Amino acid sequence: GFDYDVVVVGGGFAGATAARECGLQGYRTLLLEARSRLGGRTFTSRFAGQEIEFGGAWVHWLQPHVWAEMQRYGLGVVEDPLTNLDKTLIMYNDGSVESISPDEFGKNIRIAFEKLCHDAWEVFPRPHEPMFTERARELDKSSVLDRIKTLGLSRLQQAQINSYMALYAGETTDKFGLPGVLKLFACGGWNYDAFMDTETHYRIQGGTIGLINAMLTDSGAEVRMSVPVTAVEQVNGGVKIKTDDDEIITAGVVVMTVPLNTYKHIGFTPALSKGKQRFIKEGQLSKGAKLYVHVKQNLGRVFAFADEQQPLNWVQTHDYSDELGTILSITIARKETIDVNDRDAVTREVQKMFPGVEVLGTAAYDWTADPFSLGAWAAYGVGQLSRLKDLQAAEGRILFAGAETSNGWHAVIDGAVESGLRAGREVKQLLS
Ligand SMILES: Cc1cc2nc3c(=O)[nH]c(=O)nc-3n(C[C@H](O)[C@H](O)[C@H](O)COP(=O)(O)OP(=O)(O)OC[C@H]3O[C@@H](n4cnc5c(N)ncnc54)[C@H](O)[C@@H]3O)c2cc1C
Ligand SMILES: CN1CCC[C@H]1c1cccnc1
Repeated sequence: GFDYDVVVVGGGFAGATAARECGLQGYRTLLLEARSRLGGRTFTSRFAGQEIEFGGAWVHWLQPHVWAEMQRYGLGVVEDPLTNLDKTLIMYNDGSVESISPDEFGKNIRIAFEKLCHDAWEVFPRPHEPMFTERARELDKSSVLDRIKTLGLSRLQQAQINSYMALYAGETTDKFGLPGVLKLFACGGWNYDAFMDTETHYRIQGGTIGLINAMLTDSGAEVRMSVPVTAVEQVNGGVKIKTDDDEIITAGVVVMTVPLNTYKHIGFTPALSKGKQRFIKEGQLSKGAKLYVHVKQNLGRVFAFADEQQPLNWVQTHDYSDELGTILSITIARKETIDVNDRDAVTREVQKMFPGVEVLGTAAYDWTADPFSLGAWAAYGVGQLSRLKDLQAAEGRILFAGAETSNGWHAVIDGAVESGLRAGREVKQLLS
């Protein structure tokens, strides 16, 4: 008799949902978390006196799985105001910064987006079966820049949507797969307004950590923190999991939910399938990071795009007041473009967009540097989505979940919740 029935690896949303599924089944469930905190690529902290989100935290009811979880646990929405900006700006790869006044900005970006996903519906009638139509399979041969070039856009709108998709790719759009973007838009209802409503509009009452804690308290599982898994060995119709302090924990099955980019630091015995190995060594493309700045001046509601060779690719105002000053929430698609390491560099680069600003405070998360994320959100490279199956397939008594392994909203929390549900299904399968 092994130590536990099931061992979940990773205290993210995927792992939390899997642990809940298997605990409600009455299995002896243990969850191991490398970091000293739960939530994984979601993390609520505080800066300059207020609550902030260094990772994922915005959800929507058009996302079925996490919304069902919120319903089950009674978690309401918290709406961030995103109405009538005071200044919308677009910075180009050459450093040019032009202030467009909102409505024109918004409608030209709508044009660029809709023409980018012109064939979304036909290519993806079933967003949850990404490669149902094989025309999506053939489009996975293409980049998103490949179609951006063939859509004949404005220079303004080309810059807009290319910075958008560089954010979504955590990379340069030349490496960004096309079918992933099209499928994500499909899941959103093939509609620009509805899909955009699921961007940075609604957060979870009590926070992503609130939902994580609800799921974990419910599951009844044992949660160990600051316990990294370094190796897994399938033996004896079960599995042995090795921690970084060389302790062995036996289980009937293990559900791996740690990000793809980190699989390279876990040794599997015997070796995983060849497609799984290829995926593990490729990983995914996103190299983003989160950054909050706080400057003396009040700049009101503000939004700003920046294309892929500028650093502060996504910028919006978190809060504003004549006395407090201004707080800038910012997402960077690639950490090699700006090192939030440097308050000098952050001040320089934000002054390039809001000339004459006094930087009071800085707070940053470099997800690319974190050993247990080695990247940000899921972002498929060219040709990856079409073989997603290899990453999903269970290998013996080893089950694989995680946002990157989901079929629907792969680039956000919902993908992780769906991963966990599927993992629980497979666990029930192999333990009944
Ligand atoms: C800046 C940013 C903004 C985002 N915005 C949103 C958003 O607004 N809305 C949204 O829905 N999603 C958003 N996303 C996506 C989102 O936060 C993630 O997709 C989601 O958390 C995926 O969860 P996961 O379980 O699949 O993986 P993770 O949450 O990363 O879970 C992996 C866990 O495994 C652990 N781990 C790794 N290696 C080991 C090991 N060897 N042993 C033990 N444990 C290990 C890690 O510590 C981590 O806790 C955002 C992400 C980022 C980074
Ligand atoms: C949650 N999204 C998934 C793709 C990129 C990420 C995102 C969206 C908006 C602002 N910052 C990050």
